[PDB]
Amino acid sequence: SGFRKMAFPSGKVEGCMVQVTCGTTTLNGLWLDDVVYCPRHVICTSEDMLNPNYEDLLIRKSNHNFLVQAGNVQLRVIGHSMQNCVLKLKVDTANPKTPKYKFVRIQPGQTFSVLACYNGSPSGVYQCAMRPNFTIKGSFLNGSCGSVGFNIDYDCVSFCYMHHMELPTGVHAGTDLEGNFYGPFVDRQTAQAAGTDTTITVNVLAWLYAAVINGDRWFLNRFTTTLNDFNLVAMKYNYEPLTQDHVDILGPLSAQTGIAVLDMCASLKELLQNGMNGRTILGSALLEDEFTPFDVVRQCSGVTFQ
Amino acid sequence: SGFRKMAFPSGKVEGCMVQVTCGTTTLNGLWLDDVVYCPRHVICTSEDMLNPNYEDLLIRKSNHNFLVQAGNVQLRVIGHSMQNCVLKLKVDTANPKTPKYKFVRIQPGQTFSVLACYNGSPSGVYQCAMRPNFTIKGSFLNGSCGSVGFNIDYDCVSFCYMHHMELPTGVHAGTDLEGNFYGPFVDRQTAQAAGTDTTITVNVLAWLYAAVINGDRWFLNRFTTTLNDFNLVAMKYNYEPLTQDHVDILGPLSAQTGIAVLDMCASLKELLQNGMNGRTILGSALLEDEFTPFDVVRQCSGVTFQ
Ligand SMILES: *SC[C@@H](NC(=O)CC[C@H](N)C(=O)O)C(=O)NCC(=O)OC(C)C
Ligand SMILES: *SC[C@@H](NC(=O)CC[C@H](N)C(=O)O)C(=O)NCC(=O)OC(C)C
Repeated sequence: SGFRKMAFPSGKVEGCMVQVTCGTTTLNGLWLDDVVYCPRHVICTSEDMLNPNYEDLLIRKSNHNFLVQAGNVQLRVIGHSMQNCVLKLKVDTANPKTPKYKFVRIQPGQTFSVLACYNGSPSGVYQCAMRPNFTIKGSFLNGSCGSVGFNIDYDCVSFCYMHHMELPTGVHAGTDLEGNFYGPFVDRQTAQAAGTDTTITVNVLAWLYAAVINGDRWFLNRFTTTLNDFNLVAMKYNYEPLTQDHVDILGPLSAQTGIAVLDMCASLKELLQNGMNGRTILGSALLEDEFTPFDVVRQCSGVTFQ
Repeated sequence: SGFRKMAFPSGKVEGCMVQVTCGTTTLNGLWLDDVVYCPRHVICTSEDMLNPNYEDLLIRKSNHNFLVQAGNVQLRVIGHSMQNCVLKLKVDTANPKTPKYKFVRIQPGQTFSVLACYNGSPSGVYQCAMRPNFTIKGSFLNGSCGSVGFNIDYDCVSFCYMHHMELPTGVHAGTDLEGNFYGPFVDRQTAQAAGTDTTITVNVLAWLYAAVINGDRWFLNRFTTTLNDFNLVAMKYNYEPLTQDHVDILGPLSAQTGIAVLDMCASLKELLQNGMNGRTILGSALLEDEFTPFDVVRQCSGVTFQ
């Protein structure tokens, strides 16, 4: 019945986006309860970015130097503080649209939706993964900083990403909502470069199970393998090593399809060595790795939110 | 700075989704002002679907036989009528969350976002195109009928698709909001099968311009061609014929990149004949055709909505 890269409905987060201007820098912030979260580099000019001293740059800032606009209303800033690489701007009015929410730091391989924003206004929504090198492959232009990533489980919004930087290679880096960068990146315009972008093996496997459900089965070979032998072939193709926990997590997909996880590993092996010879799997000629096992289950059964 | 399949923020449409039950059939409807739109096959059982007589099946239905639930509130139905293949259920209260909106019938090759719903609740959001054979390649399971497709231009929601059917081949068919199917499909469970799924040439070209902007340029060959000669090669590869209007529409992308449209056509020709030899363009090993020229411009400049 089809399988698609699908983000969470975004309406909940839309009503949390505001515009933050400090000096001549404008970007997005996240208004939850009576606090606005935003990247601390809002206080930097374009000169300041090669070597910012954030503590020093902050000294010359007062509550009234952060202008925060929701649609066309100014919120009054009644306090502000730096936490790691984010600013938390206390405002005098709780967002009436605040959802049930929490802050989560996700693991590499985990997926989430990004609401890309400019000047506090939503532009669009798409699904990302936290790559193993702790970048993400997004779509962000000047002024997108402060856009967030999230997951939704029923009525509860889990915020896991804030956008801060684009590296020379055009991939993207950012923090959790406590202001800690994912990976080794820093909010400085310097020589920092991403490591090997390895493939999230367990997510590829999840997606092959997804394909089987939806009718693409040509790749279902007639072998099985072992974790150790499969990983010797994953290594050379820059695939993340597959663990027993990963096997466990696929157990549900294994049980719905009747195909043992190691059998699927054998099929994947043969795809890595022999190619797809021009074939397609769910309308991709590449092996997709930004679906989690939970994503597959969700989409193939119809889990809802509100 | 990255390029991604990106849907419109969905919050506006979320607040229009309700649950419609008639008899033992439940699906989604769209509540705008004091009217709820939904697929007329809500009134059919699973037996009724091989050969429904909708006019006859409707005779035994009254306003009180349609139960409409918004979250956990019942709307009172004060009138109902069939329009083509949709029912319009007049309710006694205007949706207070109704956006500025209009109904548009889109052309093949045009793109839109789908908010997939189950039991009146949002499940996720993704971007589709109206294919030239008038199917779409979505993600829809039992109970997703009534989910809608839309575009947003600033504050105005243009609804263009309602989901009704999944064909034996696992692609999807549906109507505009006036209840007219796209293409030759009917709301009957019979032998109807999609035609040739040709590729939307102009959108492929748009996406190559997108790639050039974002750094992927290896395919920029050193030829040019003519519309007529390029189309003789598009034909055999089941590509939609390229017209002058299509050339005109790419004019803006041509001007930003400095690459003439016919030069891009020559590059595409060479890709169709020689393949991608394992290379990638914007992280696809296939030529993508569900971005419009307007989509590219939008995303590469940062157009916002609210
Ligand atoms: S987000 C819903 C919930 N948070 C949790 O307890 C997380 C565990 C599950 N995801 C769940 O039970 O939903 C909650 O009540 N959050 C309220 C809230 O706004 O918390 C903020 C930290 C203030
Ligand atoms: S949707 C905004 C507008 N509709 C138009 O006039 C379409 C042309 C442009 N997209 C635009 O000007 O935005 C409008 O005022 N719609 C109001 C509305 O709800 O209309 C329904 C038909 C009732």
